[PDB]
Amino acid sequence: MPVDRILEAELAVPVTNICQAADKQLFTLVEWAKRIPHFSSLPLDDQVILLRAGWNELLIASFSHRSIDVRDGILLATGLHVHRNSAHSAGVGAIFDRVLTELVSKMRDMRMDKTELGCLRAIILFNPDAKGLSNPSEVEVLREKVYASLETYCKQKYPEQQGRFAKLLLRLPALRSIGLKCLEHLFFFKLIGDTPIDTFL
Amino acid sequence: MPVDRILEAELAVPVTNICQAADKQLFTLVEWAKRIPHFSSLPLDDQVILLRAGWNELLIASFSHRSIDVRDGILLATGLHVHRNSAHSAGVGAIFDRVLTELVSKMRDMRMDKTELGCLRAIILFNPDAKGLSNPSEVEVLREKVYASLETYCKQKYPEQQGRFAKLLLRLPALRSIGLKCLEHLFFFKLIGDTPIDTFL
Amino acid sequence: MPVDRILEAELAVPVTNICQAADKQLFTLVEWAKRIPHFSSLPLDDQVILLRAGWNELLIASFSHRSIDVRDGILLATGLHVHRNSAHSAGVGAIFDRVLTELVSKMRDMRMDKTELGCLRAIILFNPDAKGLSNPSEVEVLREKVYASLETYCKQKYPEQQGRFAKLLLRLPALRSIGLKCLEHLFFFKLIGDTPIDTFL
Amino acid sequence: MPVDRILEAELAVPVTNICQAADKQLFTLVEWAKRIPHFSSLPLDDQVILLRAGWNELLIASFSHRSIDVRDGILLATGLHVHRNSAHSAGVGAIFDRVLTELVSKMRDMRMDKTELGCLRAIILFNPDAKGLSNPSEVEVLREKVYASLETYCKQKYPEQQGRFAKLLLRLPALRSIGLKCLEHLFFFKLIGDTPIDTFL
Amino acid sequence: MPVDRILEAELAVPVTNICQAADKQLFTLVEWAKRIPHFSSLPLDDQVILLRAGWNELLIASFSHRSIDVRDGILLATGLHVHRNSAHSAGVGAIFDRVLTELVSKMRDMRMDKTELGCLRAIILFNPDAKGLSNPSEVEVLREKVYASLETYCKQKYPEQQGRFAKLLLRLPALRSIGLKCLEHLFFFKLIGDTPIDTFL
Amino acid sequence: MPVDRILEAELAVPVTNICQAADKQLFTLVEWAKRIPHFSSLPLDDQVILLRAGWNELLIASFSHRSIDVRDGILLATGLHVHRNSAHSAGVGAIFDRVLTELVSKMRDMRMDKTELGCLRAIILFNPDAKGLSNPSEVEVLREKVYASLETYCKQKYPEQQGRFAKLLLRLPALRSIGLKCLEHLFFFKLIGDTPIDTFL
Amino acid sequence: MPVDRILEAELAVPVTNICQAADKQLFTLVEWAKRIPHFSSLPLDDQVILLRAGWNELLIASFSHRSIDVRDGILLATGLHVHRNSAHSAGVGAIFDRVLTELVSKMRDMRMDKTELGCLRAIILFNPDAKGLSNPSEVEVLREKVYASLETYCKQKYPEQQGRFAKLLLRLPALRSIGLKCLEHLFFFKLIGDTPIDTFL
Amino acid sequence: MPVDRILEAELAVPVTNICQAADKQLFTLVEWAKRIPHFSSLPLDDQVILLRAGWNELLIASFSHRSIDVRDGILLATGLHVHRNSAHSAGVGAIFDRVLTELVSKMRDMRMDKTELGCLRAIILFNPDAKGLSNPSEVEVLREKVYASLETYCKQKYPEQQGRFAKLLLRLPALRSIGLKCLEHLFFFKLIGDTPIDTFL
Ligand SMILES: Cc1cc2c(cc1C1(c3ccc(C(=O)O)cn3)CC1)C(C)(C)CCC2(C)C
Ligand SMILES: Cc1cc2c(cc1C1(c3ccc(C(=O)O)cn3)CC1)C(C)(C)CCC2(C)C
Ligand SMILES: Cc1cc2c(cc1C1(c3ccc(C(=O)O)cn3)CC1)C(C)(C)CCC2(C)C
Ligand SMILES: Cc1cc2c(cc1C1(c3ccc(C(=O)O)cn3)CC1)C(C)(C)CCC2(C)C
Ligand SMILES: Cc1cc2c(cc1C1(c3ccc(C(=O)O)cn3)CC1)C(C)(C)CCC2(C)C
Ligand SMILES: Cc1cc2c(cc1C1(c3ccc(C(=O)O)cn3)CC1)C(C)(C)CCC2(C)C
Ligand SMILES: Cc1cc2c(cc1C1(c3ccc(C(=O)O)cn3)CC1)C(C)(C)CCC2(C)C
Ligand SMILES: Cc1cc2c(cc1C1(c3ccc(C(=O)O)cn3)CC1)C(C)(C)CCC2(C)C
Ligand SMILES: [Cl-]
Ligand SMILES: [Cl-]
Ligand SMILES: [Cl-]
Ligand SMILES: [Cl-]
Ligand code: NI
Ligand code: NI
Ligand code: NI
Ligand code: NI
Ligand code: NI
Ligand code: NI
Ligand code: NI
Ligand code: NI
Repeated sequence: MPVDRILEAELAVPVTNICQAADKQLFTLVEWAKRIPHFSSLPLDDQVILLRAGWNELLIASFSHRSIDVRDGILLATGLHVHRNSAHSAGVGAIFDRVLTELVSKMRDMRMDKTELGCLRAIILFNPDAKGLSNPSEVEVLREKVYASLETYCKQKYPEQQGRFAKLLLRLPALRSIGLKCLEHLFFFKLIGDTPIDTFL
Repeated sequence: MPVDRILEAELAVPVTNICQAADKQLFTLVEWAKRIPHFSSLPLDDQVILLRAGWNELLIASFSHRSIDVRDGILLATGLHVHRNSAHSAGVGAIFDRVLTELVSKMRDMRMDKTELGCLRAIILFNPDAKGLSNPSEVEVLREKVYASLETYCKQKYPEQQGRFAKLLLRLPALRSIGLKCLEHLFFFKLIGDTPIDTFL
Repeated sequence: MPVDRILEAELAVPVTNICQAADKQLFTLVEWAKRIPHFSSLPLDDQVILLRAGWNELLIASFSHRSIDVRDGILLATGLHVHRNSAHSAGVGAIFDRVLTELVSKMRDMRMDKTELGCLRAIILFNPDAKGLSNPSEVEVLREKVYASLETYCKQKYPEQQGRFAKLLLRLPALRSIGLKCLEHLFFFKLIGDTPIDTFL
Repeated sequence: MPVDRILEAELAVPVTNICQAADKQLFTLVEWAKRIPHFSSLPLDDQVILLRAGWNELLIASFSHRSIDVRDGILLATGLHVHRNSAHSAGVGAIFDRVLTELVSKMRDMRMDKTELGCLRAIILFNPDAKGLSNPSEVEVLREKVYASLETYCKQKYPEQQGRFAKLLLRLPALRSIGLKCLEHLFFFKLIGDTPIDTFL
Repeated sequence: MPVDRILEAELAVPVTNICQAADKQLFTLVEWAKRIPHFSSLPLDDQVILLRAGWNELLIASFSHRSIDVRDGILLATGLHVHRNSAHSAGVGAIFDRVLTELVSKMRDMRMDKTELGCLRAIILFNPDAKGLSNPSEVEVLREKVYASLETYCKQKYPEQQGRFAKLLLRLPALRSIGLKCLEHLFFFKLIGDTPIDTFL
Repeated sequence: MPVDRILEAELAVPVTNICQAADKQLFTLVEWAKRIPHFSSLPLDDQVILLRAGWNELLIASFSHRSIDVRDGILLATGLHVHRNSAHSAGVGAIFDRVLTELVSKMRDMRMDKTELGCLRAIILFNPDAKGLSNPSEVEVLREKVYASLETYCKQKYPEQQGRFAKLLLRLPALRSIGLKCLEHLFFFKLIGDTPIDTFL
Repeated sequence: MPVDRILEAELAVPVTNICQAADKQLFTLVEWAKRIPHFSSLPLDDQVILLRAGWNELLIASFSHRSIDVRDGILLATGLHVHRNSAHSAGVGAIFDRVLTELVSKMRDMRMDKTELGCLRAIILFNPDAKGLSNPSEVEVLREKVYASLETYCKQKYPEQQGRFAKLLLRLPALRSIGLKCLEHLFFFKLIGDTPIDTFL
Repeated sequence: MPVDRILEAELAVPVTNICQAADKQLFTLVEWAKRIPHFSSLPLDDQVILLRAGWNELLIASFSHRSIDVRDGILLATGLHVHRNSAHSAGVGAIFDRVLTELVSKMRDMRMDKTELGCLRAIILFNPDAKGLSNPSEVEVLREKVYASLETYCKQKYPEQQGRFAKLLLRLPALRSIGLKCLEHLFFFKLIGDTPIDTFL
């Protein structure tokens, strides 16, 4: 798990606008995955499963980081902005605030670099809890390798900050909850979309 | 639009089982699209849009054809079978019958070849009605090229059958309706999945 | 299956206003059907079935064509207009746009004539996928006759445009989807009509 | 408004089976209406409106009468039977009992003839309460003519039975309520039809 | 069934306001019933059943008649008025219009007297279709007596108007439908009452 | 407030069966109320209001007491029984158990007499919290008179039991909750009654 | 069961604001309970059960009393106010009025002291109807002790008012109903909270 | 922030059974919190907020660990067992499997000790993402202290296992998701509880 090969993979890459943005990102997510050290060696079936389970947390981590320099807002993969106001107006205010508060702003205060982001992603990607994996222990092994390199990296680049490694990992539960919330809102809009119901709201 | 280029793209590639099957197929759908003659030259944004709008009709056409030699059933991209009985038992009986009646059996009686399938796919892929396309006329142009080559092909290989070209095109509306129905059932199961409600049925 | 006999059948003939319009059209739909070449020879039971399955696509095609010269709007069978604005205000904006974009405007650019419209209708009428038909192959035969005459007609009147026949057929899937959408909205309004709920919206 | 001409109009003509039955009957309802004395002279718009408002009461009166000689059941316009048992099993037990109790059996005890049935129908057809009629007073006039001839007829053929005329009219409110109930069940089945929900039931 | 004893019984007697009004009327409905000729002789159980089945049609007939001299409105048993405007604003516009159009205005044009009203009431009261009556034939007999006296009365007081009797009876189906509608709205308001839901609307 | 006047008023008087039972009881509830000391002197409007707010608690108290000698069951005002088993089978098990546990059995252990029951009733009847009362303090005054006589009575007949008066009053909150629950179940059954949904359970 | 020990337990201690207020109060509710005379001696299991069943009535009684000197409003345990206006604006108007009318204002007119409040609380706490109590009679015994001391206290401090004891107890049913209502609204807000639905309202 | 004091706090302490179990645990949760090093020094308001946000994850971690020696099941705080079978039968199968798979079994394979459990708990308790905290940075500081001691402890007791610390933290996202799922099921059961709906299930 050379952390360098991971950083390389990263570099290698309102509701209507946000969903199209997510789309653009999904269009090349398999490409990104294929760049992570041993992902390609996992059974093809284990690969789809890992991606199916982590796609939105992954994306939520990507756009969050990319938005570190946006004034109370998010920077879509599409180039457009979405600010706290539009989000509230669109009915996705509460979760949008979680994004800024729990992910964006906190990734900004730590000055979380790409290498670190990629790792967190790589980690969420190698999720042993993914249902139906052929060999879970295998997957487990690949993630402990990632956070091993990751902890090392953090010790090298940020020796003054000894608790950064943990601190980084502690952003994963926030990505977990936000993600579940994301999918819930996604259902809703998908359910009321293009029906007179939507015109209402 | 060389029809051979298309055929090459094709060759290049119960509810829980069916969804995992669809997943496996989505994992490489972009790859398939990238093999169609001029798809890659369309703006990236127009590419995601075309795929978002045609993914399930596309997949429904693929598994339908692949199932031509299955006794009252479907042959998943996963290798497993799903027969009319399991489908009814799973609550997806009515649409499952549409698949066999309107797509599978009719693709079987015509002895619809891969070249022809790929074209129909290529056609659904180049859908000018896709919302948000930058250059729609451009997309329109690419599909009329596909069905031009397609009609030619049909004239060459099946001269005795002069109405086959139309006959082929007339399977598209069935894919349209079945597809919409598919997504509806997909919502439902996605909606009650992993909830005590699912235990109920 | 002379195309002339079909053209003669054609010639032979906001939500509250739209529904009353649809009504006026249903009042004589059987008459129109009875004018199509061999429709009357099909078992009576097969006749009701064909009409039950195609009534709204049929009507949607009729009013769409009739609206070719309306500024961003639809020309009801009642003489009244309904413009993009009223539709959005009424909550049927999204589908109304599909009508104008996918049907009206595209029928207008092609300068789709009555003879061609009638055929498309005749074709949707002879739908072999109609559930419960006694003799499906019989119905299949009648539609391939229609599109045979239709392709011929298109070759005669528009020799310069060799792809027009296909192009015409490719409007059927749009009528399929729009139609299903239509029925869905119809349920909704039928469900909240004359109830305090409708007042609230 | 001769009762004879009415009688002539009449003579002139489980849930899946019942609905197809209703369909068969709708296929020629306009024909039946066109045979009633002055219906054809009413504005075309007033004609559609009258049929839209009375179609199911009308049909419910037709099949009820037709079922006078059926053992605890209904005789569909399709020839098939539906017995109290199938109806209960299908979830339409309560209203089905109203049909037999309030309409069928009571039409059977009175030995209600076709002439009388036709009139009741003609009466429901000329409904001044129909929303949107151009000239309601005109419609009102046509119905009082019908029940005028009807009362006369009843005095002629059944002199010993002086209260029969009223007795007949008093079956109209039962047709009204049953009809509204019918449409409600119709929504429900149309709403859960061909969806996994249906399979559950 | 002396019609006089009936008239005697009659003489003997916005949503929040309307319901309290209905209440006031229910408080003495048994009293009114007890005044109808043979009602008291029917088994006590048959009496509750008749009242349970006819209470709202009865009341709807009472307030409708009482409102004959109100400008586009209803005169509650409470003395207060409710005009077409408040009703629409309250979400009960559609049914409120049926009341005025189908009942009030039509009772006004005929100059329907109390004696006639009472009879219609007495008639709805003696409803043989009431579920669970011990002796229905008995009830049937009492209603044919009422409309016998009623027809006689109409012949005496209004000899020039020979069709008035029928005309009167023909208002019963309108009371039937309006009544069912009434109960439906009643459920709704009872369902959303005193919940933040109501504050909304 | 003579307690004897009250006792005199009292003496003066599965889901389908239970509701018909409640009906029988409502048929004469006004009569019972009119027998309570000063109820008749309250404005008529205040009378309907008190009855509207207390009808089910009142009835629930009546049938509960009447059921003191029933083996795990309730004795309807109709003479029929309903036992813990039928209730559970009917879906009203939980509340039915509250009736037996909180009301019946506890009224049985205390050997709660009619005089005491009537009072509790009289008390619930004179409810100052009833919304819309003209003179609330007046109503308040009448209930404190009732429980004054009540406490006296309890001191006279049961001198050994000094806490019985309180104990009696402490059964009112149980009648309050059970009552609200009752109305809720009543909505539900009223909501799915006579619909295929009811056939379902 | 000295009333003094209870008074000492008491002394010992817009929707978003109200819920946080309730929270603050729950944070120390067990502490309060542990201060009531024999509560701690009851099986631990019986203790949780009593608190689970009475927590909101208890809290509702606490904040109501604490609000005796607030102009048409409530004084949260948080120090903040919530006035009749904010409540209506928040959709909790109806129940909020019940609080002021049935609890606050009435506790204010009686000049209900802390000792008396505590008792009422202690009483609701020792609720024998609590489902699953191991020894119910035990609990029953503890509440009759409370209202025994309470009645005594009321006789001592307020000899001129002999009906005060009853009067106090008669506030319990109002706390029962208001409480059930409270929980219902609580579900609703908990159900639509942080969802686009809450935004819309 | 000595891990010892944490360990000491820990030591210091089917759906109907599970909820009563959760209850028993809530009854003393504040006590447990008060034992964590600096929790008591945080503003009282910050204390309630932290507990409100972490109560179920906390409990879910407690019962999970406690269940390490249960054959395919959970060991309630009540002493009772709940096995995979009862859970599925109760409709909570899917989440129950997540508990065993993601928490129980994985806590069992690592041989996760109490000291480590307590820490994870202490960590979830000091959640800076808790909405409405007065001083979040303060809370953040307390959690980094906990995982600092925790990492140290893990290095001391398990020197051969260098990745255990991370491995432990990586169980937090699973607790997050499971927790959200838990609350969702909790709503559902609370919503259909004690209603005929419950009896159906
Ligand atoms: C689709 C989607 C929808 C939403 C969100 C996130 C996404 C995701 C995503 C990921 C990446 C990008 C991008 O890079 O531009 C855009 N979107 C899919 C996770 C949040 C959380 C903002 C709440 C608002 C809604 C509308 C519910
Ligand atoms: C996901 C999906 C779900 C369903 C269907 C089709 C798919 C699709 C798909 C595509 C490809 C493959 C494959 O290659 O095996 C399998 N499935 C996505 C279109 C049908 C229509 C069978 C109805 C039953 C349900 C369960 C609703
Ligand atoms: C009833 C109906 C309702 C609607 C539509 C079409 C019809 C149909 C129809 C048929 C014929 C005519 C006419 O001749 O004027 C008009 N309408 C029945 C198909 C569209 C698609 C406009 C979406 C808006 C809604 C309100 C959902
Ligand atoms: C469509 C329809 C559906 C239903 C009914 C009646 C009809 C109607 C009808 C009319 C005519 C014929 C016939 O001639 O055979 C049959 N049915 C339309 C009125 C009843 C009342 C039986 C309740 C059961 C359901 C399933 C709800
Ligand atoms: C309760 C009730 C509610 C409603 C109506 C009628 C009544 C009834 C009634 C009868 C008599 C009186 C009176 O004499 O004042 C008042 N109300 C019960 C029939 C109509 C139809 C106006 C629709 C509006 C709503 C609010 C649905
Ligand atoms: C109508 C009603 C329905 C129900 C109940 C009580 C009544 C009431 C009542 C009053 C009196 C009598 C009688 O005298 O026999 C019978 N019932 C109206 C209060 C309980 C609580 C048993 C729950 C079961 C359901 C079906 C929900
Ligand atoms: C949570 C809660 C919500 C609500 C209420 C009461 C509470 C409770 C409570 C307890 C204590 C305190 C306090 O000390 O300030 C405040 N509130 C929990 C009972 C009322 C009745 C005001 C209706 C409005 C809603 C929003 C439904
Ligand atoms: C209340 C609750 C309900 C449920 C669960 C967990 C709890 C919680 C809990 C905590 C502690 C204990 C105990 O110590 O025995 C038991 N349960 C509250 C988290 C799971 C996850 C099993 C899903 C099944 C349902 C029924 C939805
Ligand atoms: Cl911007
Ligand atoms: Cl048969
Ligand atoms: Cl006025
Ligand atoms: Cl066990
Ligand atoms: Ni910006
Ligand atoms: Ni097979
Ligand atoms: Ni115009
Ligand atoms: Ni038969
Ligand atoms: Ni007025
Ligand atoms: Ni018995
Ligand atoms: Ni204030
Ligand atoms: Ni066990």
